[PDB]
Amino acid sequence: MFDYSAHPELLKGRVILVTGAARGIGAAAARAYAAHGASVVLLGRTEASLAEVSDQIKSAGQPQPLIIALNLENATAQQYRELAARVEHEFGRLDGLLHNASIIGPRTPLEQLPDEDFMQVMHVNVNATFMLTRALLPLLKRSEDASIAFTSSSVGRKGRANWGAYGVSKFATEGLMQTLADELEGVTAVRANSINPGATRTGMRAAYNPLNNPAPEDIMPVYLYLMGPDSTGINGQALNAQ
Amino acid sequence: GMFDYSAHPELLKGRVILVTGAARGIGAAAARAYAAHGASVVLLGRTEASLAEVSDQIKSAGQPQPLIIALNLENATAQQYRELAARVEHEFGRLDGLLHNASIIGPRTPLEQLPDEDFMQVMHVNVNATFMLTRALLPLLKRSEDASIAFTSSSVGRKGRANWGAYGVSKFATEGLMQTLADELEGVTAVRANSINPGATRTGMRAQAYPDENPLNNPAPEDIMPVYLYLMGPDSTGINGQALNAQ
Ligand SMILES: [Cl-]
Ligand code: NA
Ligand code: NA
Ligand code: NA
Ligand code: NA
Repeated sequence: MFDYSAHPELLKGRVILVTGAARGIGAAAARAYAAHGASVVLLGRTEASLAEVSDQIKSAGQPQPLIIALNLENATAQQYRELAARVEHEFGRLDGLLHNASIIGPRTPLEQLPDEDFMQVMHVNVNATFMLTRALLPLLKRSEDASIAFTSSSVGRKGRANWGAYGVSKFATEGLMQTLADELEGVTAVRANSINPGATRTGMRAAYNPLNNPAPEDIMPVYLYLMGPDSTGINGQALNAQ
Repeated sequence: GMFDYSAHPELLKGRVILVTGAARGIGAAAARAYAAHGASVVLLGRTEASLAEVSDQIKSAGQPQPLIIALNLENATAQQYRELAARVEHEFGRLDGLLHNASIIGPRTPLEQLPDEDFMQVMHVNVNATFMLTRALLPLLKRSEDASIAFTSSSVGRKGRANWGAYGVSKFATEGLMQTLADELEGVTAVRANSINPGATRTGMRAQAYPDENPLNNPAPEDIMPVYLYLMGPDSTGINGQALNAQ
């Protein structure tokens, strides 16, 4: 487990956007970020899907998170632009971006993976991720201390049979993070890094018993770390949660 | 250093090898080298006129008439890839080698300024098309006694660098694709999959990527062929999943 304990006000005055916030790891990140003082912006397919996590953040005592609905599989460049303008309109600032959303697609050998499935996984996991980062980079580059975290996987770092487009999309994600990190270095106050969450007790991981994995809630040290002031200067890193 | 392999003039006798982006540069050099080492070559490129020179060169060296296939990577669908495979199957009944050489660079701007559609088109051409072509040809490659797929990569597909736009990203995906497929092919087929970083060459694509570099600094693509020949011939049987360098 990554070793870091966050102060209850670690992220105060910071605005952080989380994609895939409805369930699983994204949901735990939205909650933990809100619990540590950050104003959180939640991305998901429908308001309905973000209602429970939002009710949780509100029950805990934080103001209604900003909810933005987007179909990552469909969303156009213009939609990401409109999303960024919403964050600008509300906050004038973005300090954090957690790229958590992605789909696995079929787990079949490449020879059997339909072309349309390969394309859709690449679009959701890579294209949408790029378009979202591009739209938000002006806002992040205004911040005094901003952080971008991409989610990867062991199969994004060493290719394994029957992971279809998922492993390939996670390689692409690492290459995107490394490219971005090299552009940000020194000349901006933005950092870019990847997080391998490892095995978690989520619907998504239950892929690959389940009792052997921690709750996503419990893999939050590295997530809190990258979004707060203690990771200033840490850039271009592929890190592990566990 | 230059990959250490010398290829005997009949090294590739008995082999049918498809080369993408065959019209010029590294693709043309590989097509010419494979034919010169005894292979039957299938030339893939955008237009007949673009492929005439390389086809003519191969015929004249006496090697003889290669198969020419036209395809538009930005908009070819499974129908086009299926028909390509059917043509290869009709003529040869198999494929012994597949050199994925075609790719595009896109803009080399910072990511912040990289237009969305340019990013997606680079990803489509360099990755989606490479996958669909691979998938259409795998059954043919599997009919070979000893088959080899080589993906083209780049130093920036292995360690990311500023202002490579979608190009570095696409080559990271390429290495991912190669590794995944190698793991699926290993021990249960006679097909290997590896990647090649060609390094710097004296081509129009290198000049596009480095607008201020003088091409005189770079070797001719025909001089970087040792790894290209190695991977396609029997001396590389059992080499699978590896990220190799031409230079
Ligand atoms: Cl050229
Ligand atoms: Na929810
Ligand atoms: Na199709
Ligand atoms: Na383009
Ligand atoms: Na196909």
